[PDB]
Amino acid sequence: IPVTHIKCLRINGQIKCVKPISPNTTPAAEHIEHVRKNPRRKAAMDRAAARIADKIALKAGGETFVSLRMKKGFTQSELATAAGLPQPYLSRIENSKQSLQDKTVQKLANALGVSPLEVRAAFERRYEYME
Amino acid sequence: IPVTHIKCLRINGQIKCVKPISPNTTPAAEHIEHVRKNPRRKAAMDRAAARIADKIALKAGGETFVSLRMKKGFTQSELATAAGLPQPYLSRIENSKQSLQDKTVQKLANALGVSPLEVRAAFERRYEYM
Ligand SMILES: NC(=O)C[C@H](N)C(=O)O
Ligand SMILES: NC(=O)C[C@H](N)C(=O)O
Ligand SMILES: [Cl-]
Ligand SMILES: [Cl-]
Ligand SMILES: [Cl-]
Ligand SMILES: [Cl-]
Ligand SMILES: [Cl-]
Ligand SMILES: [Cl-]
Ligand SMILES: [Cl-]
Repeated sequence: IPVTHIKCLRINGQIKCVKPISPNTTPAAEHIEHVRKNPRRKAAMDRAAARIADKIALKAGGETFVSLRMKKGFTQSELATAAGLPQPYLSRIENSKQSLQDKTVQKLANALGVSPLEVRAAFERRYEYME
Repeated sequence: IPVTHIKCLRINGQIKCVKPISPNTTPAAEHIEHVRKNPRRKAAMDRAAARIADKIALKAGGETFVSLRMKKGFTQSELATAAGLPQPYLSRIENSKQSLQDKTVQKLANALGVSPLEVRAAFERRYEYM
């Protein structure tokens, strides 16, 4: 039953203790990136993503955040890059997160070229409402 | 400015409101999987992963959780499948999370075939002690 002291970053009303190590370029990521560099390959993938996004929308109640990302032809990696976000954080936005800050909605809206309302409406499909 | 009521799942002292839909196959995931189905390709990638894992360990103080995963030749997808975990949760384990439940450490230790201590020591490299 021990105690140990760790250095943490306090940056404007927010504590950051965890330092996730950041080597963006991993072989699997590197691979898909090279595959998508061919426009003919990219399209083939895109059409598959769209078809799968339909199955997601129907299954889930309507357009989800992932669903929408897929129909616009963005891999999670591509969208993360387009929207000035880290991919881990984007993964959380697609799967785990309960809300989005306004600034993020806008970054994402711009990246995908759709309205804030669209982004927000998609995000909110992870819930089950009742009226 | 109204109020909208949402249905949430309460399951043994834990609330689950968010439903992240799960059809497990996307084209990018599908692609790498097929690429890794060739053992000759898998190896080429594995050797690259290991080399990159070295740069990670040196940069970061020692073996990190990602580092370790890479040296054993597991893509995040592969390790998530091997350890009976969801890949979103695994991504959070590698990047965001502050601790691991004992049950998880064990699931992971088994998947990678290393000790709990190794898993734990790796995870703890995301901090700066003194
Ligand atoms: N999250 C962090 O990076 C905190 C760390 N102690 C630092 O050097 O800033
Ligand atoms: N997220 C889940 O696992 C289920 C969801 N909480 C529901 O509405 O039942
Ligand atoms: Cl693109
Ligand atoms: Cl989260
Ligand atoms: Cl809006
Ligand atoms: Cl009601
Ligand atoms: Cl009900
Ligand atoms: Cl994809
Ligand atoms: Cl990898």
